[PDB]
Amino acid sequence: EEFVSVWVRDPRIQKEDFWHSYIDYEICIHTNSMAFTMKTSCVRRRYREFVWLRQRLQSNALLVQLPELPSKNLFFNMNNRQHVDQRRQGLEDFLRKVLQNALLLSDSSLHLFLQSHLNSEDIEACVSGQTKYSVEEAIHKFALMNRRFP
Amino acid sequence: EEFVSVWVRDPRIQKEDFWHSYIDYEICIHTNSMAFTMKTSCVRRRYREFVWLRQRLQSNALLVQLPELPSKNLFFNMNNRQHVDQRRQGLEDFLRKVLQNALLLSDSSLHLFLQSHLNSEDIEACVSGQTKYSVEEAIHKFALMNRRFPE
Ligand code: NA
Ligand code: NA
Ligand code: NA
Ligand code: NA
Ligand code: NA
Ligand code: NA
Ligand code: NA
Ligand code: NA
Repeated sequence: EEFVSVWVRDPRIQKEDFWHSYIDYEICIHTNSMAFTMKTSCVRRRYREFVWLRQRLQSNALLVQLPELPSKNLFFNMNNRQHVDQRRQGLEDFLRKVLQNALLLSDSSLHLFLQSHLNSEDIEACVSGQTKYSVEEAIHKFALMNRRFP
Repeated sequence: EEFVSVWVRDPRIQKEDFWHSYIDYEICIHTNSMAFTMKTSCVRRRYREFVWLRQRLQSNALLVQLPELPSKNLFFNMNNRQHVDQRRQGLEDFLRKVLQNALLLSDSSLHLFLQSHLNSEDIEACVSGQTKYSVEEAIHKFALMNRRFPE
C-alpha cells in the first residue's frame, strides 16, 4: 500500500562566524516505495540547492510543471521567524508535490539530492556516468556514514 | 548485484536491576537485496533469543537443515573475553549461513528478529496476525525509533 512522506525541519545557520553564512534545513523522507533505495533518510540542504534541483528536473522533463519554490534569498531574513517558517513550509510543499510525479521520481538527481551527501556538481557527474561510483553506491555510503554503521 | 552482509559485534553486559544479568550482542545487516525491508539495521539480541529463533525457523521450514548455534551455555562465563567472543563468532556464522538460504529468508520471524525491537512473544503474535501492526509496520517503526527520526 505505497506511501511517501517528507518533512522539512530544523532550520539552522551554517558558517555563522564566516562571511557567507547561510541557512539550511533537514529533509526527512519516510517511504515504503520500491522507487527509493532507502526507506528512510535525513539530509540537510539549502535553498540554493533546491533551486539547482528544480532546474535540473525541468531540464530533463521539458513539459512538466514544477511546483513553486518559496521567497528567494534576496527577500529572506533569518531574524524574521515568519520567513524561516514559510521557507520551510514552501520547501516541504515543493518536495511533496515533486514526489507525487512518477516521471520526476525516476530522476536519480532527486534521489541523490534526498538520500546522499553529494553536492550539485557531484550529482551531475554521477548521474552523467562520470564518477568511479554508481548512484546506489553513493546512497548506501551516505547511509552508512550517516547511521555510523560499524 | 546483490549482497547481504551480517556482523555480530559489541557484546555488552546488560543489568536487569538485579543479582542476575546477561550479555547481548549487536546485529548489523547491510544489504541491497529486495528480500530485506531495510537496507541497514542494527538491533541487539541475547543468545537465548537466538535459540528461540532457531527453533522458530525450524518449525516453519521442516525439511531445512538449520545451521548449528554455538554450544557453551552452562559452561559460559560472561566475564571471559574468549567465551563471549567465541560465541559472537558462532552467532555470526549461524546467521550468515541462515541468510544464504532463500527458504529461511522468507520467514518473517527472521526479519522481525533482525530488523525490529519486538520480542519473541510479539514476533509470534505479529506473524500470526494477532497484532494490530503488520510485520512491515513494526520494522518501519523500529527504523524510525532507532534513527531518532523526527516524529
Ligand atoms: Na508527504
Ligand atoms: Na533512492
Ligand atoms: Na531525506
Ligand atoms: Na515555472
Ligand atoms: Na555475510
Ligand atoms: Na540487523
Ligand atoms: Na526485512
Ligand atoms: Na489479537
